[PDB]
Amino acid sequence: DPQDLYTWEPKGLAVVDMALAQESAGLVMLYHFDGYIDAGETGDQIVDQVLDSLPHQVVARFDHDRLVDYRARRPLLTFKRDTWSDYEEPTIEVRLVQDATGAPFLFLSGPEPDVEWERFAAAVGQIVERLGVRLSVSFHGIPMGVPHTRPVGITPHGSRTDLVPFEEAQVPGSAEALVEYRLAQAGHDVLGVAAHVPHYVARSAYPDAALTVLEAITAATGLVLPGIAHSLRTDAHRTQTEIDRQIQEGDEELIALVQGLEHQYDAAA
Amino acid sequence: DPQDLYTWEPKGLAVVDMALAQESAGLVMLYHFDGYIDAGETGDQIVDQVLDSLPHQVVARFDHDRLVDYRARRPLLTFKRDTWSDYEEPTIEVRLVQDATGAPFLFLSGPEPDVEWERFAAAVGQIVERLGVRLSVSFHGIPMGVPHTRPVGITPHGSRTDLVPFEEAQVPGSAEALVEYRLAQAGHDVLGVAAHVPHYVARSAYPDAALTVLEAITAATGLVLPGIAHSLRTDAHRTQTEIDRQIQEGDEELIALVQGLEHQYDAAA
Amino acid sequence: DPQDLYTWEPKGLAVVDMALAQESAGLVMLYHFDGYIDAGETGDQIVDQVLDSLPHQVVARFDHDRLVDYRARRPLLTFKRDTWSDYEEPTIEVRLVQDATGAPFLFLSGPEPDVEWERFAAAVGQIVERLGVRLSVSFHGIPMGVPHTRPVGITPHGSRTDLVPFEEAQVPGSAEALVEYRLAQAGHDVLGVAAHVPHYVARSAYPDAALTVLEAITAATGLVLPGIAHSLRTDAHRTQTEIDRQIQEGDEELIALVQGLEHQYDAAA
Ligand SMILES: [Mg+2]
Ligand SMILES: [Mg+2]
Repeated sequence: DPQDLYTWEPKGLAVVDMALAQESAGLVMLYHFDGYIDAGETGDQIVDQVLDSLPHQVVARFDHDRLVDYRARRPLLTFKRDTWSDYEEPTIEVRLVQDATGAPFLFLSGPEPDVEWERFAAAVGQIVERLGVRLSVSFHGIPMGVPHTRPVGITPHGSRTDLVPFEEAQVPGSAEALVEYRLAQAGHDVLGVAAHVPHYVARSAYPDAALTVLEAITAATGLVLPGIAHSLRTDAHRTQTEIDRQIQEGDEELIALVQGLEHQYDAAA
Repeated sequence: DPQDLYTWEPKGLAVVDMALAQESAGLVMLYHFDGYIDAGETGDQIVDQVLDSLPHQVVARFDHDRLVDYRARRPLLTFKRDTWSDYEEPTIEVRLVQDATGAPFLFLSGPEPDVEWERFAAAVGQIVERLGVRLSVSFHGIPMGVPHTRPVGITPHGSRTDLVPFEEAQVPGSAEALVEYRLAQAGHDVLGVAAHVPHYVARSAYPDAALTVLEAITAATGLVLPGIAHSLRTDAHRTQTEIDRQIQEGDEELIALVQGLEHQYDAAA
Repeated sequence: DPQDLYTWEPKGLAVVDMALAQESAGLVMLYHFDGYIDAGETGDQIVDQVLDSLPHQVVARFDHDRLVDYRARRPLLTFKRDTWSDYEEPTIEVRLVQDATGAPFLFLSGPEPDVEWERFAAAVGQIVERLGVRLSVSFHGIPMGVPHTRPVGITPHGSRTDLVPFEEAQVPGSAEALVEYRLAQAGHDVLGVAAHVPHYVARSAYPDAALTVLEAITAATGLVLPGIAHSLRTDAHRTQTEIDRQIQEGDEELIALVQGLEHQYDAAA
């Protein structure tokens, strides 16, 4: 049943098994899918930065042809000349990656599965067990009533909340969330980091939120990612400038919104 | 093939088989899913009232992990502290229930399956056969050009129309409708009851419609449900008061709408 | 795996095998699904005209119960009296058809599969191989900045572009497109014909576009379809009259739109 959902790449698996043999602690796995709420593209930016900047290769491939609804989110063909020249498969993969140090870690990403989340969670549990994963770490942005002119708040959640140095709510499920819940029920350590992203900047990239999340992750896992922190820092500068001019040049109501949210923020702590 | 879609709870099945042994007529099954048009939440109110008020337990469990698209309708996790504390599975179940008398009946409900309706209908046919179901009964609200100030009309439909004491249309299918159609083709008695709900109150609870449907059901099946009829009656009083003040305090056009629909209604019969 | 997705009708298959025995060239297959962009209903009109006008029968039936999301596009039941009298199955079928000559060809149509496009493409490849298909031909409308007062442009694409007597883009995939891409990778000849349909008439029937596409198809395949060309020609006359009166009687901005698009059109070639 759940094992039918994925297959192993021997190269990636050999390299993992050699990391496991040389370090008894085991590996961290980061995971994040594209398809649920992710205010400010906080998780999406991090996924992009990892896969674009760091050396990696596949270790397990999920069967996206069974898991991904193609009419709902239509993968891109490329047209060149006259004919189809290429196709972006909507892959869902566990990759072996190295940080700037050369330290190995795992990274599970692609489109959020549309279906069969219980079987998918159970598959991810077998992968976590087979690859000696010691900690699984999810991350995303949630839109909040907070100002862009104050630092990004975060909500760490899961069983390893202690790694990031009153509340009872119902949240629409996502595949990562159910994966996290099933992993914890099986005894595995989970953390998650949700960035608090200002509602009114939520539907573009908010690099400050990706940066603040990347530094909680890096602080919690011991992974070292200075090039990515730097690129995000740079984007955040450009983005704060753009946001300032928008508010400054807009509506009275929008100005009054930011000041009203600043006041709420400063009055709390 | 269709048997893979569900499994039996032995406790619930034993209790059913003992009901079957003591009454040769067999049982009635009510069924209603969440996911198609149900003006006034007519079916939804009845589902809620049954499952909340009457003693019941599972007899068959469908494989919701195969049948329910999780990204389209995302089941709720609960967050408590710091971490996921619980999860509302999107279950699809045939339950044994007793009315206020202690008379047994079956109740099939949960999210409307998104996929595989032919295999699902055929599974429900095997369940209906194995559990000695004598009558299957669906129920929902359809939005109509009728006034809230006149009684709820109903359209009984199916092979047992006689149980509720000119027309040729194409209707978007729903899982219950295709189940009803396949059951009838296999010789099984089906009724359905559609409440006529005023368009302009259709997108909230319209307890009058649930009440009028509950009393056709109860009259057609011999089931006795006075506590539920009472709670619905009470809600309907509150709801008629709210609607009256809305129309009375709104637009000229809305007042003119209700009077125009009253006139149409009174001129017919 | 892919063979589970369809079954053969022996009658249709015998008649195909006899066509194959009498003509070594093999057959052409046209295919077009309902569910992706098709400006002006260009492909839809052709599908309708073929299936309504020409003698045909099933050769292969796909398992729509696995491939078609029923809640997303709900097949029609028919209500008559009092009860369900009929049901429009959302079939996906390869049909044997004859043109006005009696020349055989194949026609694959129904709702675009929602899921499992890789397995579906591979199934269509086995069907193309088993039925001696020499050319597979897709066709649809794309909305463009062009005037309704100038002829319909077309973009032929695929490996047999030569049959219809600078450009590098990413296009959302559709099932036909991925089928075309997999077929070409397996050595099979594909053509496609996309009609350029004026944006502002795109969301109804634009018979001129179906006609222009039908004549490229007919010219590329050697099929003869004069009755269908005639009906489309007739609709196009009615449609050009309706569009002229709309523009003529509308906004200054809409008049200025058509003239601005005419100017762009005439300045190119
Ligand atoms: Mg969907
Ligand atoms: Mg599916």
